[PDB]
Amino acid sequence: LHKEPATLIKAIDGDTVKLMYKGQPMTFRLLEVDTPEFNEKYGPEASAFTKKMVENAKKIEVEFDKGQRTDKYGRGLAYIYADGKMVNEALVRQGLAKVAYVYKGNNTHEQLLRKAEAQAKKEKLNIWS
Ligand SMILES: Cc1cn([C@H]2C[C@H](OP(=O)(O)O)[C@@H](COP(=O)(O)O)O2)c(=O)[nH]c1=O
Ligand SMILES: [Ca+2]
Repeated sequence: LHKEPATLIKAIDGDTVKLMYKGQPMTFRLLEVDTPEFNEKYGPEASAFTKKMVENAKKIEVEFDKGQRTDKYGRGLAYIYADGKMVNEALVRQGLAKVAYVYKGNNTHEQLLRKAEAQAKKEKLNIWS
């Protein structure tokens, strides 16, 4: 897998972000994770977390997996990096997301993410409290 550039258009919530990719606006859905909806417990905290991480980033990158690049709603499916740190992984590590929606095409970072979850759960963080 490889990283490609993109620029923030707008934060949406824990696991969706509007980015410009190859000069086109596109809503991206984070691969292999699930945040609570804003209306749910830790939704606001997940939203604020991703928002801060994407707004403070100098360099946003997107990384497609080996499978489907678009979901049935037209959202881009990627791992999103903020100055070299994966947002997908950072949410899991803080207990603001669960590893989820792990489909066979698009599972290159599964183990990495599950490691981060196992340590969030260990530390009883947020969702795991
Ligand atoms: C993360 C991800 C979600 N989706 C779809 C499955 C879910 O379908 P349904 O809408 O039918 O429940 C939905 C979950 O995203 P949200 O958590 O953003 O709702 O998006 C994919 O198809 N591929 C993916 O990699
Ligand atoms: Ca969600």
